[PDB]
Amino acid sequence: MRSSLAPGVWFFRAFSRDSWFRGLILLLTFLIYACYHMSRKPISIVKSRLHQNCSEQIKPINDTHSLNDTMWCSWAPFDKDNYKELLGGVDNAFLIAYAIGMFISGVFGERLPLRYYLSAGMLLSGLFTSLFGLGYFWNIHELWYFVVIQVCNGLVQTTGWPSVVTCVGNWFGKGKRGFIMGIWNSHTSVGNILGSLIAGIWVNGQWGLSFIVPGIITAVMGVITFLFLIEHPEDVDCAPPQHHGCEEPAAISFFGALRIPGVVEFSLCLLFAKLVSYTFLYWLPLYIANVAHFSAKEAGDLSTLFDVGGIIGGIVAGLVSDYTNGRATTCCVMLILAAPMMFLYNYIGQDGIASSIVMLIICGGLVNGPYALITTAVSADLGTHKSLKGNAKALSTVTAIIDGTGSIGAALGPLLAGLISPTGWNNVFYMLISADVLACLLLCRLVYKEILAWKVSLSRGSGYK
Amino acid sequence: MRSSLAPGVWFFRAFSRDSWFRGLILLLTFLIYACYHMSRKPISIVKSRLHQNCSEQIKPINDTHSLNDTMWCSWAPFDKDNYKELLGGVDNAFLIAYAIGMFISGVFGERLPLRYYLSAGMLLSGLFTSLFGLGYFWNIHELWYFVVIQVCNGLVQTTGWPSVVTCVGNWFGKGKRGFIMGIWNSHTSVGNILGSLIAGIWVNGQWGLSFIVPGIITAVMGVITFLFLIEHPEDVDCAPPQHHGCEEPAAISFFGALRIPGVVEFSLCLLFAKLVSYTFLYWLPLYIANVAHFSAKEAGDLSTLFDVGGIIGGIVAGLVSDYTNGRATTCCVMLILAAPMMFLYNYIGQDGIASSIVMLIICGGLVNGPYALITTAVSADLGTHKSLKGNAKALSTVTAIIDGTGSIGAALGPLLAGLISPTGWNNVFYMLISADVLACLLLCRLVYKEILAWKVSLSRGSGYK
Repeated sequence: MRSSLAPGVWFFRAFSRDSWFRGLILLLTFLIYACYHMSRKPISIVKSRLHQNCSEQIKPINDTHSLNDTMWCSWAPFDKDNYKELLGGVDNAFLIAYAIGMFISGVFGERLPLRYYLSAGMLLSGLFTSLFGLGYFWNIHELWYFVVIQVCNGLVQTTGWPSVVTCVGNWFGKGKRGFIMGIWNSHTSVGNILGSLIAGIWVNGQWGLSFIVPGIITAVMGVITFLFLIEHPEDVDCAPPQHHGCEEPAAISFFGALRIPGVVEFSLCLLFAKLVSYTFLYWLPLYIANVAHFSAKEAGDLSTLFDVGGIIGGIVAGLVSDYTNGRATTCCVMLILAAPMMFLYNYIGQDGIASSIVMLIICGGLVNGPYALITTAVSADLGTHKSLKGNAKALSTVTAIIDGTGSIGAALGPLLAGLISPTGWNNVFYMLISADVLACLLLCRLVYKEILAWKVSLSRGSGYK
Repeated sequence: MRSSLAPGVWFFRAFSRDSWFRGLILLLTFLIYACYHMSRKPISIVKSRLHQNCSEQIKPINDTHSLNDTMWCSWAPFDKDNYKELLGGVDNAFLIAYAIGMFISGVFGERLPLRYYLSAGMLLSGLFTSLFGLGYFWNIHELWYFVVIQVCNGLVQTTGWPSVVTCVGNWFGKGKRGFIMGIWNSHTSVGNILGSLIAGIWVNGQWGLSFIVPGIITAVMGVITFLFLIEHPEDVDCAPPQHHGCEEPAAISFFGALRIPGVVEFSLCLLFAKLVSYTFLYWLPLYIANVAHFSAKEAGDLSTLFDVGGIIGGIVAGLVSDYTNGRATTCCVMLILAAPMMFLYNYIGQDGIASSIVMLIICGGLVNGPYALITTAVSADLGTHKSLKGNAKALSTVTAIIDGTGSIGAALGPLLAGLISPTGWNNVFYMLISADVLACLLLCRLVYKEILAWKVSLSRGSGYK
């Protein structure tokens, strides 16, 4: 009667139909790739329980029998002195088989329909984590069952990341890409926290129901992504995106995607940054133990503040790389200006709580900014490069190459950290410094290119059409 | 690529724009009137705690001092022997002032803009329950504070029900009204359960935070109803409803709404059904105590199964009243066939658990079916009667009359149940039987009318235009 329109409906009216499905696809492929990081965690928490020093344990009525072993308490293929030398046998049977699958199970994303290929992966990840969980209810005590699962569970969870920036690549253009897909990259830090929290419930008590419940959540999300994944903007008659600058294009060959002018240098740079991010997080508890004399209940908060700094860095490196028309030169500067900050953290870390946090957030925002910006912005940019000439299709091969060359370094992390550990606890830091200096060396051709690319438009004095 | 549209989007495409805002307004005015039943409960749970027999209580170091009173344990204006005779002084200071407000604070719904009138009530209900809750944090121990709140809290929570079937009246026609607004009437049973569950948390411990949290939830919902309540279908240019069978109409007078041909008989029938529904629920624990010798932990489930039977009855009486073109003749039959079922429950109740539930669900579905169908179907029907001739507006005066004449009987429930209780515990049952026989007597004119209304169309042999 005597009212105009309520301000909520007058606010939601202004967003046109263009900006509604483009807001749908972010909210959908945010949960789709958050469930993978939810279902990847719980081998990290159950790493602590499966071996216990049960000379300090309640109920010694399980036949100690003149000081025998830890058979009655710990799990039986992880009971003896090789528990540290077999857990590494388990997890390396994932990180290897995930970095071989990423080069191949992105190539199938070029050919198959994308929605079926995504749902037939999210209905198998939640089956294979669950079949890892089916050891407690059947009392399986052989080591060979617990490694042929995490191999077959490492060919399935490939299918996320080549088929998540394939959906987002088909809708968005060269608008504010580094900012949208920088805010959007909060899933790799909102997945870890919910993984550590949900799998933290059933740790002690009975541990079989710490894997099966994320394996149910992932396969439940695997059919909401079956019922609602609109791939192309023309299938529901929206507007097609910008120019990223008849017959539908068929495919691309794998070797034909290597000749794109950025895909080699933007991958053997990124292998030397995931290795830095693993080396630092492996090094930091061994640093704060023997020097800082610091409470270990807050180091778990430190290893979360590092990824919160990563969230901040994934947007700070995005805005600047948008408004300066160059993205390799942002990553090179934020890698060069990172090593004095980590050297200063090594020199100044003697404070307990106060000066540590502010020196740790900055080190979190300078080695996970340029890890984000090369796998969420230029990976959706080199795939839409002008040299494809429109008569091809390559967005799930460039992403596949960049992420597989990323995860090979994550596989070679523990294969080197345990090699220089007995020869000193400080060689790790020098390997970190060498890898971070070498990281801003592969980009040198692209930095040399983009300096001239700036100076062309500068020396013309606003050169235009 | 090689996929058609996903079945979720192909399912949601078929519902046109007509059936989207009409699905919005149910989901909105379901929560709007669920929050009132959420914020009406917690005087029921704290009725038990404020008086305690603390001769059976831990910590007697609060100066018993040669067997003194219950001063140290119970609350101070509810400590002596008159605790039963003052709690009734509190709650009757609500149910009276709610049944005087309903005749007047629906009439303001005719004049004011509806969205502002609803939000200025839901931002005061959550203030007045909260100011009832501000006694624990200030240690208020006078009886007169705890009755001038529940009077002023009983003029505010009037504004729900005349302004909830005013929104739903403007959208829906004579379609499947008795079925939609019968499924929709599940809020008066989904509110009670969440009220008993949320207020059940902070009972013992500290009880001040059992009122303030529902008073925060209601005033938070009071602005979501500010931002999103589209009243008329023409304000967002939808289709106007059916014919319920220029200048916008101004108003109606209060005495002018009484001359509608149903509004008198459909209210002094309903006062004699809420009284039946209160008398039965007051009578049933006194029945199962002295005869059945039954566990009192399941009587709380019995008093919920009665309202679940009410949910079933509110739909079973709706379908039949739609497909027989007569609604008073459904209520009369379901009231006449109710008293033999309650008499049979009185004669057969000696079983412990087995035969009691099936005889209680039926008694739940025959005295809360015809309480729903007269306040959610014919109240949105007599207001849209043909005798208004289109040049008036009366939907928040017919609802006001029917619900106020309903709640006067709920006020006269406890004003009579405590009057025949000392003269026997079985006079309550005879008062129930007398009221239920008298309930199907006020409808007799309308039953006599609708029998002829059927026989006109019957004796013509498919008489039509």
